[PDB]
Amino acid sequence: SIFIAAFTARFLAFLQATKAQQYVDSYVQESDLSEVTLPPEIQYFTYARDKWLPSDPQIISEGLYAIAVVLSFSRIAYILPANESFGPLQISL
Amino acid sequence: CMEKQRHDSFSHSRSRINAYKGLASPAYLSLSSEDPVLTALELSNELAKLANIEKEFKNDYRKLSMQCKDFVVGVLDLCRDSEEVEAILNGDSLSRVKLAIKYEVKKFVAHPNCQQQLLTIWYENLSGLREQTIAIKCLVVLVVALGLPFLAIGYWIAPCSRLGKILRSPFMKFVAHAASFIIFLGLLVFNASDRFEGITTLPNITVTDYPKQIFRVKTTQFTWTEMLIMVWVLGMMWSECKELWLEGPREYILQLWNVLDFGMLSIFIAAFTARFLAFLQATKAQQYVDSYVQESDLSEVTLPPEIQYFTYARDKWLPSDPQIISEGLYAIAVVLSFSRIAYILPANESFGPLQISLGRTVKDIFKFMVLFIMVFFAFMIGMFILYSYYLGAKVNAAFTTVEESFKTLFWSIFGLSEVTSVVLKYDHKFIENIGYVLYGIYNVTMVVVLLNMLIAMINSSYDDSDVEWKFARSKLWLSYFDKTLPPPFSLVPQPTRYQQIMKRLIKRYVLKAQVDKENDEVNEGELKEIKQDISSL
Amino acid sequence: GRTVKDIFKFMVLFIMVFFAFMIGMFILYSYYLGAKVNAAFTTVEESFKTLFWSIFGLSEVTSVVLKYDHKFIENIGYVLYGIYNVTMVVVLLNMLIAMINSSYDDSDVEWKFARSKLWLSYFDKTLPPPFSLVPQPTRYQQIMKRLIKRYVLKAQVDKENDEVNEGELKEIKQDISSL
Amino acid sequence: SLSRVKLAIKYEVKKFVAHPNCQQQLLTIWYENLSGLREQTIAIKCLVVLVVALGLPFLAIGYWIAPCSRLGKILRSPFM
Ligand SMILES: CC(C)CCC[C@@H](C)[C@H]1CC[C@H]2[C@@H]3CC=C4C[C@@H](OC(=O)CCC(=O)O)CC[C@]4(C)[C@H]3CC[C@]12C
Ligand SMILES: CC(C)CCC[C@@H](C)[C@H]1CC[C@H]2[C@@H]3CC=C4C[C@@H](OC(=O)CCC(=O)O)CC[C@]4(C)[C@H]3CC[C@]12C
Ligand SMILES: CC(C)CCC[C@@H](C)[C@H]1CC[C@H]2[C@@H]3CC=C4C[C@@H](OC(=O)CCC(=O)O)CC[C@]4(C)[C@H]3CC[C@]12C
Ligand SMILES: CC(C)CCC[C@@H](C)[C@H]1CC[C@H]2[C@@H]3CC=C4C[C@@H](OC(=O)CCC(=O)O)CC[C@]4(C)[C@H]3CC[C@]12C
Ligand SMILES: [Zn+2]
Repeated sequence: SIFIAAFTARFLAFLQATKAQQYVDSYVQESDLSEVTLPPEIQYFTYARDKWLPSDPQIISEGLYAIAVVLSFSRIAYILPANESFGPLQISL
Repeated sequence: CMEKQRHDSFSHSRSRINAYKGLASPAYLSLSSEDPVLTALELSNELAKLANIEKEFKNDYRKLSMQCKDFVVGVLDLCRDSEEVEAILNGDSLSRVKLAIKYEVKKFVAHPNCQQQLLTIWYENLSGLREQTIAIKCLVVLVVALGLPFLAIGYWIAPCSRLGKILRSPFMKFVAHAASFIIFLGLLVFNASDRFEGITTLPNITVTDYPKQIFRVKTTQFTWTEMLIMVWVLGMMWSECKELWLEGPREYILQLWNVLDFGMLSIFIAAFTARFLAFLQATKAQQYVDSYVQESDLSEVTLPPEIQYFTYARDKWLPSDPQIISEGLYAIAVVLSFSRIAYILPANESFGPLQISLGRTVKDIFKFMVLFIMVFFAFMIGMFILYSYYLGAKVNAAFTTVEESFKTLFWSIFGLSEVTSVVLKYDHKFIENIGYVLYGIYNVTMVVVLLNMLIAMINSSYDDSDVEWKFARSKLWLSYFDKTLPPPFSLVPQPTRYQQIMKRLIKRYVLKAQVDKENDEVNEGELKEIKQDISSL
Repeated sequence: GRTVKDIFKFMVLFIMVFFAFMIGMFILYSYYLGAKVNAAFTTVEESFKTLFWSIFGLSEVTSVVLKYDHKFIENIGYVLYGIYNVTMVVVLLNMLIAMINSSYDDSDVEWKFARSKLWLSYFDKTLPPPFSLVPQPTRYQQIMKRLIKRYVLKAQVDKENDEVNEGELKEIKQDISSL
Repeated sequence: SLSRVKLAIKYEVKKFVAHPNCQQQLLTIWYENLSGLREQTIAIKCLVVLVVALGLPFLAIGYWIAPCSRLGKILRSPFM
């Protein structure tokens, strides 16, 4: 559920970003987007990591993703019983 | 065997166990064939190998091998004469003692009947040196170490001399090797002399004896003691190769301690191979300056860019210079060099059993070390992933790279790392607070694994302690029985009389075993006899 | 006191491992006296200081970094120092385990023997050190014989009380053989 | 089907499951369709894990034809 929560936030960020991408090509016509003064909502997605909101879906995604990777290696507990040397070692743990 | 294996394999294993239980019976062992102690030792070894192979009835085969070991030690124990002891320790050179060491029969080697035969061989040609205090023997080691070269040249005339017999004794061989090793460690310490109180000049300054020379030739030349260390290292490397050829490459890598020792000398060779390479290039530039450019002082000369490189100081040296490769490998070797005391500490009485407990815990740590690695690698990857996108945003570059994540997590085990590695300069609390949660989870986990490691080792601990040290020291003794000079000085080029003793001892074992069986059955046997008397009358 | 005696044996071992890295670490960094940020392993006296306080964790981990771009020297310093730290934990853990095993009314009698030595020093030291500057067999042989008879009797009694069944069964068998 | 072994696991009768009479019946089921792989060293089994990991996709597509194939029986063993 943490892993799903990591990618659900990631997928949500994809929908909004391509929405702003669909806006720029549709209405504002220029060779370079930098010289354009975009609408404040559309111009938000042109910002870097510095200007991102604290509760951005991508930030929610990255933290949940890292937690999942920490828990992912906890699945070795399903395999260590078979090993003879590491078998009883796990039981005491 | 295949037909028996096809159906009812459980009964097949049960039959094999029963047959070996019959073979490993003390009664059958004693009455089965001549020389039952050798038969018992071989059968015990076979049972131990089968216990390794089966991995299902391991306790049964360990019990049977224990029965064989008990029979061997019991047959040895009943000896009351030295001739019986000699016959048991070697059949028709300690033949049986060496074969018992190979088969891990520790109670046989450590038995008081067996030890007293080894000490007489060990302390040969010198009787009064066994009664000396440890300080006097320490004084002897100091005396031998100081006067080692003087007696070495006298070894050529030693075979005619009386003092050669004293030198050739196993204890004087051990003293020679212990004194020789002290000398080698002294050489490394003495090779670091004049830097005990620091270097005298800063690395930014180039100092040369005469202006025409190149600076690198001054630094890369071999001093007299450093040539003496290479000869010491070459002698040890020659000895290792000879043992490798005789024993074979497969058996050589089997011992983990042997792998540790061989790599140590290969490190030392790797240290001086890089050092020698730097000497060749430096003198090449030295040969260039005197040959072509003619001046009184080399400083005023604008040299070719290749030749002018070797005139630089430590500052301008390349990162992968052969001398830098040499220095790091050399330091590693010195750390491993003091690990050779493990060959000498078994002899010491006070430090003997101390070492045995040290080795036992190290074996357990490797198992936890693998577990420590798995938990370590979990957060190492986990923490590295989270912070890899805040390389410039983080105040401290701790988890920015996978190499950096390994460093900060390892030193956290010893508490040498900071807790401010999980804070950001951006206003992203979700990323930062999750970093606290994971790092706090990691720290509690390593304590749990360390605490579990401490508890498991204590349980693994439990005259069993005493006999295991005497078995380790006995292996040390037997290496010197049949290695004359130290490695530095090694470069110069009707039944029988036996079958009567065995029969007498085996009769004694059968009698005592029957006596101890019937002495435990005095009441049961007597009550049956009187009942038959009542039935008769 | 009992643990202190054991520590001395490990203290010698602690010294041998300590002196191994003390010489090993000192050799590596003695040529970067000015290049190192912290003069930790520049001298053999300095190498003894930084390694000793590491046992109590009072020393830094930045003692193995250089201001020169020589990673081979620096990374080897990390490897040795990390190897040293794991080793001292192993020796300390082994020290803790060995002491626990060495522990085992034996505990009670050993204290009373130590206190009894303290008592007997005062039986036959009058004033404190500050104030000390001013200047037929026998009646015995009857008791011993009576006690030794008691010991032989009880030892025979305890031996025969443990052998009541064995002795009785032998006597009845002789009766059967007689008749 | 080990009717009583499963019922003993549920009821925590550890000495019944771990008895040498009981274990040897389980290992024969575990190491089925491959006899020589029980006698291999742990490194060889580690090599087998490395071999299987690298060639896992190639044998996966062969599982459709495996029921007719002999190598499908090896794949379907509990150890594999
Ligand atoms: C049995 C299975 C299907 C349970 C799976 C549960 C998830 C489908 C739910 C539970 C918690 C939910 C998450 C709670 C927190 C967030 C943060 C949220 O971030 C924001 O939208 C705020 C920023 C913004 O968009 O303005 C994005 C949705 C997400 C991932 C939610 C997505 C849907 C989640 C993962
Ligand atoms: C690069 C490494 C140092 C980082 C950590 C990786 C480990 C967490 C992974 C990688 C390979 C894995 C190993 C691959 C091989 C096996 C075989 C398997 O054990 C057995 O062979 C069972 C015994 C049997 O077959 O009868 C599972 C444990 C183990 C050691 C695995 C344990 C987890 C390991 C060590
Ligand atoms: C059984 C015995 C004989 C094994 C001994 C192995 C050595 C002879 C080999 C193994 C690794 C080799 C070393 C690998 C690394 C280096 C670094 C290398 O440094 C460089 O030459 C790069 C810098 C430069 O010269 O431009 C010098 C050779 C050296 C010491 C090699 C020398 C030869 C070594 C020590
Ligand atoms: C300057 C010191 C404090 C730094 C560390 C040096 C030690 C690692 C070396 C130097 C002298 C060595 C000792 C010299 C004398 C001996 C005799 C020898 O032990 C025996 O006497 C064996 C018993 C016997 O002879 O029957 C080997 C251990 C020991 C203590 C050596 C152990 C290793 C020692 C202490
Ligand atoms: Zn056969």
